[PDB]
Amino acid sequence: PIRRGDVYLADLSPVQGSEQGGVRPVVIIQNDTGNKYSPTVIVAAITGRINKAKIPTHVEIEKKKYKLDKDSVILLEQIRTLDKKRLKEKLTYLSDDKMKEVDNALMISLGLNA
Amino acid sequence: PIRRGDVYLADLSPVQGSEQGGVRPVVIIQNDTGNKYSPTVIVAAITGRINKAKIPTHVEIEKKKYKLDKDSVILLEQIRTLDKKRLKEKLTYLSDDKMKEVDNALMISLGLNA
DNA sequence: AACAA
DNA sequence: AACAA
Ligand SMILES: [Cl-]
Ligand SMILES: [Cl-]
Repeated sequence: PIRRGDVYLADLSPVQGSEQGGVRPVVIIQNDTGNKYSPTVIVAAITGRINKAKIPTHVEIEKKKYKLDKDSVILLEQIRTLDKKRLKEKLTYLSDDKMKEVDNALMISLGLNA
Repeated sequence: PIRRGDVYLADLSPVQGSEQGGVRPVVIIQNDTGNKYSPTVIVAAITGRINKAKIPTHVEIEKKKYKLDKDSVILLEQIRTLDKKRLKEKLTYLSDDKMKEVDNALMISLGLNA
């Protein structure tokens, strides 16, 4: 089963302009009912560049706690609906506390917090 | 200026699987601070198929009220970060009341309503 | 297992 | 100015 908070490897290419491209981890952010029934999921891109602009839609995840290659950043300004066929290996899954930070960053990203 | 609630024509192709494809209207759902400063926006796809599965992430918009070709549906389960270069003509913009419905549907889509 | 408030 | 809870 695909669950919200799961992290999968996925290929985001091809892309245009400053849409996040390439093969990378992505975190599932769609609700679990959609994750059960739909052929598609919604994800946010993850990157290993810790020197990006300091944007309020960024959430850090630590290499130690998760089975990561390096300290990474979830980009809640870089969100895609992907067909499940794009999802390859499940790499890890985020903690409840970390997902609360993701939820907050999504509220900001999408202007839902008024 | 690109504003949240604006509707633009955009080309979503190429896509994979059941990711929404093709040239179609899209609604800006990213916050207005990002819309000012970022080269990218976040959008939801719009479709003219009023016979889709009845999903709680769907929000109807009426042909009369907006300058539309036909009664349409906003698919809050089909959301993309797009480079602004993808945005062509501004077709219309949604009312405050309609955007409240969009906000609610996004909360559902992304499981933010617990 | 990129670049760009 | 598609298909698929
Ligand atoms: Cl390009
Ligand atoms: Cl395909």
